[PDB]
This record gives sequence, structure tokens and C-alpha cells, in this order.
Amino acid sequence: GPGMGASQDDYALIHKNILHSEDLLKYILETSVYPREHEQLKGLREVTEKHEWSTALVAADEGLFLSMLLKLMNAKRTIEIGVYTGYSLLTTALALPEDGKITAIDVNKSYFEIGLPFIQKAGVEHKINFIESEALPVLDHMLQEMKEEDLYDFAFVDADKPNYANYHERLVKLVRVGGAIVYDNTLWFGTVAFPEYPGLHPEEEECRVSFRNLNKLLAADPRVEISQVSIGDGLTICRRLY
Amino acid sequence: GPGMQDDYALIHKNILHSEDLLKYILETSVYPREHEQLKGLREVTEKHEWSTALVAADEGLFLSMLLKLMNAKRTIEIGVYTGYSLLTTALALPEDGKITAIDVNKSYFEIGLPFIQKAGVEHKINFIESEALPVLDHMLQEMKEEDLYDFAFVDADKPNYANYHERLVKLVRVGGAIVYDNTLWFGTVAFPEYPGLHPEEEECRVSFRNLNKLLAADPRVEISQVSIGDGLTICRRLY
Ligand SMILES: Nc1ncnc2c1ncn2[C@@H]1O[C@H](CSCC[C@H](N)C(=O)O)[C@@H](O)[C@H]1O
Ligand SMILES: Nc1ncnc2c1ncn2[C@@H]1O[C@H](CSCC[C@H](N)C(=O)O)[C@@H](O)[C@H]1O
Ligand SMILES: O=Cc1ccc(O)c(O)c1
Ligand SMILES: [Mg+2]
Ligand SMILES: [Mg+2]
Repeated sequence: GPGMGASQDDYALIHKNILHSEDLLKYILETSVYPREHEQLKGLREVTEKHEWSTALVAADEGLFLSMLLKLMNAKRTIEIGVYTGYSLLTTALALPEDGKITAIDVNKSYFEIGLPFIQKAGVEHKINFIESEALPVLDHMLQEMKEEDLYDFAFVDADKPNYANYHERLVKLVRVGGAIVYDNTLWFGTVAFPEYPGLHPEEEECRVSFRNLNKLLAADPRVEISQVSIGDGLTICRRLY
Repeated sequence: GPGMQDDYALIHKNILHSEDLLKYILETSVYPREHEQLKGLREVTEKHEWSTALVAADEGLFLSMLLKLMNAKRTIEIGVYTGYSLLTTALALPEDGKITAIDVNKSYFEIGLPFIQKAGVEHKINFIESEALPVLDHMLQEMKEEDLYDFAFVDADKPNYANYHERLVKLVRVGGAIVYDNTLWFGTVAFPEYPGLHPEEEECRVSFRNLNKLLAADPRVEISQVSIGDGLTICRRLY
């Protein structure tokens, strides 16, 4: 639509961190992440860091953390909403068993095509079913065809942040009891801690407001237990109770 | 010598950008989800002379999530203090869950014991008053494959963590988790030198810098260091 430019260079928050120490974040990455990062993850991250939407790239320490959750819960079937160039998707596919399966949904397959050669070299493209679409129609179509036996173990939600509350209403039915839904970016550069925050792009401000509403909603939702984790840009792990 | 936590440079646990962000996480996402007996235990512990030791409450809720997601049933805790992470664990486990809890100081555990009892989960806990290293070595001579733990939380004397790790990678099952608290040690690990630390705090800075490298290099586990609370490192045993 007509209006203000909404490129990454038009945003205010790009360089802001949720850790107070830039040195600490680099310590974590150099000590505990890069030595443990798959060579194809490294290549995909390095190409994505140059891309015009590099701000959206999941953080590499968050990557290893998502991998750990998947392995510890023995996830086998997962859904990812918001693929971009494929870092969390490649992380997920490397974590799952050889016969694991991922439903991966993104409006923009051209982004996916950037990471695809890395995912192919890693030997795990066969686990991925990529759907080029807005996520909400796909999720609604799943609700009508999904069997109890095929509920997902794990969902990673990282797409268009104002829609998370809408995705949640479907995902609490598409993930198994005991399964996990992980919402990325729920601390939104730390701006969620303030009732108003000057200087934001209108899309940044909409996400600040969206996440303040989502974080209250998830804390109050009896269908899940939650843990909000100050890693990357914040994430909230939800475990379906019924 | 003879005489009488204020001697220490590291008293506030917040690696986040602002005190406001951490408070927001706690009020929005932790306190509404915190069991009444955890709230009571935390509030009495905040008045204890070693309250800085108390596990961060957002970290507690995350431990609880991890335990449930991995369906843990048998756990070991090294370093109990007043029992916040222990009560968190006992509330997270199924009714038949079992915890081996080890601390040198039972008087601290007795501060938390009434809340654990009121919470109805004392039956899950075998508390052992001892330095942990002898206990783990004794367990290694005796335990069989059926007695392996699903999960270990390590939150005791920081310079001994690498020593604990060598026992725990044998006492935790393949695929189980070993979780180390405080591996970012108030942010000090990010620096090769750090001014003004108490001799014990500096010793922990050095030991954590050594431990973090060791765990990153250890082929027996995979890891994830997580910038929550004072940092924790989750290890999953590979073989
Ligand atoms: N309505 C919608 N439905 C599905 N995908 C959407 C969407 N709106 C935006 N997206 C996609 O969501 C993605 C968010 S960035 C995703 C980052 C990725 N998980 C990583 O690990 O780096 C973008 O690729 C964008 O194209
Ligand atoms: N060698 C050792 N063996 C077992 N416990 C030890 C120890 N050295 C120190 N400790 C104990 O380790 C604890 C660290 S504080 C533990 C915090 C607790 N897990 C919480 O949730 O708040 C103290 O209670 C201390 O008494
Ligand atoms: O010894 C002091 C201490 C300080 C912080 C901690 O988290 C801890 O476990 C111990
Ligand atoms: Mg994200
Ligand atoms: Mg601790």
C-alpha cells in the first residue's frame, strides 16, 4: 500500500540488543556457538548477514537452543512459520531424526531459495515440505484435514509478528498435548518493557504493542504452560496442556 | 579468620539491557505462573544473607519447562541452598518422580523445607548433606544402567563444575541433560581481566572461562549456552 518506506534501513531498532553487553554477546557466539555451528549453517548465516532483511535472521545462539529443545523432547514432526533464508529451518532439520518431517511455510520462496543450496549440502532437504503461502490459510486448511495421530511435536513461529495471537489459536490445536510452540521475538528489542517508546517505525511500534498484548495473553492462557527466555530477541516456549 | 555477601562485587543478577526489561519478564511472564509455595520460598530467601545465590525466577520457570518437555522422571540437583530450583523441579516432575538433592548445608534446605512440604512434593526428594564430589563418586561405584538420571542441575561451588561434569556425563543417561547455572558469571566471563572482584569471584570467573571452553570442545555432549538469569549451559549426553 502507499505510505512510508518499510525497508530494514527505515527501522529504528535494528542495532539495539537485549543484553546490556555487546562483549558478552560476542563471547557467547565465539565460545559456545560458532565452534558448534554446522558448516552449512555458517555459510547460510554469512550470506544472510549481507541480505537486505538480515535483521530478521534468527540469532545463532538461539539456533543452538532450538536444536537442543528439539533433541531433548525427541521431536519428529514439526512446523515452522516464517522461513526466510532457512537458518532455523536448517537448524531444525539437522536436529530431527533421519525420517523427521517439517512443514515450512513462508510467503516468499525466493528467500528460501537463498538457503536451499546450504540445506541441500547438509543432506536434510528431504525432511522439508515447503509451502509458499500466507501461513493463516495453510493453518486453517490443516485444522480441517489434520488427524490426531499426526499432530506436530513442535512449532516455531517467526513470521509476521502482529499475527502471532492469530497463529496461536490454530497452533494450540495443531500441536500435540505436551508439544511445544515457540514464539520468536517476544521481547522485541526490549521495547515491550515500556508502555510507550518514542522513535519507532510504525511497523516496529505495531509489533511492540502486539507483543505486549501477546505476552499478557500467553501468561493468562490455561491451555499452555509458558517460559519466556531472554535469548536472541526473546522467545516464549509454550507447552500444550490440553 | 574469626569475625562476622556485601564483601562481593557481584550482587545483582541482570545480564539484560535494563532493570526494566528483567522486571517486565518477571511480572509479565514469571510471577503469574509461579506456584504459591515458590513465591513464599523466594520471598523468605530474598531476605537471607546469601540471597544473591538464589536461582533467577525466570530461569526456574525455564528449568520447569525443560523437565516437562523431556519427560524427565529421575533427576539430580547439586547445590540446593533454600530449595527454589529443587521445589521447581519437584513440582515439574510426575507424581512418581525422584530427585537426589545434594548440598553441604542442610540448614539452608530447612528454610525451604516447609514450602516443599506444603507443596506436597517432599516425597520426591532424597536430600543428602555432603560435599557433592564424594556422593557422585560413590554413586558411580554402585549405580546400574536402570538408575541413570534424566537430568542434572549443577548450581553449587563453581570451581568444581568441571569435576562435576566428569561424573555427571556417566550418571546421566544418553540423551539426558546436564544443566550448569551461572556460566556467564554476571557478564565477567566476557573479559580476560576484570577489575575489583573478590578473590572468590575472580576464581569463579577464571573457572567458568575454562569450563565454557571445555564444554564447547567436549565430544561427549552437545551444548547450548543460554543468556537467561546468570547464564546456563544445557548439555545433552551423546554417548
Ligand atoms: N503472513 C505470512 N505468512 C507466512 N510467512 C510470512 C508472512 N508474513 C511474513 N512472512 C515471512 O516470515 C519470515 C520472517 S523472518 C523468519 C526468520 C527465520 N525463521 C530464520 O531462522 O532466520 C519472512 O521470510 C517473511 O517472508
Ligand atoms: N561442595 C559442595 N557440595 C554440595 N553443595 C555445595 C558445595 N559447595 C557449595 N555448595 C552449596 O551450593 C549451593 C549454591 S546456591 C544453590 C542455589 C539453588 N539451586 C537455588 O535454586 O536457589 C549452596 O547451598 C552451597 O551450600
Ligand atoms: O556464590 C555465590 C552465587 C551467586 C550466584 C549464584 O547463582 C550462585 O549459584 C552462587
Ligand atoms: Mg525472529
Ligand atoms: Mg546459581
